[PDB]
Amino acid sequence: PRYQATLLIELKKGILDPQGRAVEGVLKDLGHPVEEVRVGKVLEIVFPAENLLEAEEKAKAMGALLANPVMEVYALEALKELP
Amino acid sequence: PRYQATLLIELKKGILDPQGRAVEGVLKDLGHPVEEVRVGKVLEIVFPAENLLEAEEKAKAMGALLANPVMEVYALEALKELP
Repeated sequence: PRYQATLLIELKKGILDPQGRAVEGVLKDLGHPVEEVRVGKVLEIVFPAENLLEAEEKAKAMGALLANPVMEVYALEALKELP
Repeated sequence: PRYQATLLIELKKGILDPQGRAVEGVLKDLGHPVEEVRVGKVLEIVFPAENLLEAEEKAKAMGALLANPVMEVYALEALKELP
C-alpha cells in the first residue's frame, strides 16, 4: 500500500532560531501578541510499504537522516495509509 | 491562559517544490526511494488567549496571516493549553 508520513524537524532548546525570532516580529506588528515562535521543517513524504509496521519503520528511518544531531530532533507527527 | 499551536504552512498542490524534488532524488540515491516529498515549514507558537475557543480562533488567524493566500495553505495540526 501507499503511505504518507508527516515529519517535523525542529530545533532543540537553546539553539538559535532567527527565522522564528522574525515571525515573532511579524505577528507582533500585526497586533498578535506571541510569547514564542519556533520554526522547524515539515516534510510530507508519500512512499510504499508492505504494511503499517514497515511504514512506521521507514518513516522514522528517514526522519533520522533529516535531523542534524546537534541542532535538531525529528518527530513522526502523522502516518496514514493512502486510499 | 497560555497555549501552543502547531501550525503547518505548506505549498498548494501544483506549486513547484524544488527542495522537495531535491530530497526525493537524494533519498533515492541513499536507497530510500519514495513517491513524493513536499517540504513545508512548521511553526510552534506559544501565545495567550481568553479560552480554548478563542485560542483556536487566534491560531487559525495567524496561519491565515502567515501563509501566502495564493500559493500556500495552513493547517492547525495541534493546539494545547500550557501551564
